[PDB]
Amino acid sequence: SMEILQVALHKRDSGEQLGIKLVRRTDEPGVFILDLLEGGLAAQDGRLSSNDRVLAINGHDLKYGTPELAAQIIQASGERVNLTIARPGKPEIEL
Repeated sequence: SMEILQVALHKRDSGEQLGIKLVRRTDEPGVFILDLLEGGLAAQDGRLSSNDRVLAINGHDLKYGTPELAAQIIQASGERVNLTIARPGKPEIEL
């Protein structure tokens, strides 16, 4: 199963970073969160997580996107950055 959620972050100036490390994978399409940077906007917000898939930013489709396309969108954004995410899998497993 997967959870779909929306997260809105607000830049205090046009050059502020979100504090996210985005990666591609060779074995599946998409853009994924690897980790959040210490003290950044995303970490402060507390909703985004490692292994989340970024489906869209501000209505711009990223399903088959790249980290560089995400960077372009974010760097050119307005103050509000809305991310639509997919979060797969079980959070706890006994094995």
